[PDB]
Amino acid sequence: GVCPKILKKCRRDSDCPGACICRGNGYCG
Repeated sequence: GVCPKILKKCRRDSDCPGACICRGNGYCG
């Protein structure tokens, strides 16, 4: 897997695609 280079908002890791996790700014990384 891999996390895409997008700026996607999130509440938690379940909102984030591929291997992305939710970061402290409220976006996937």
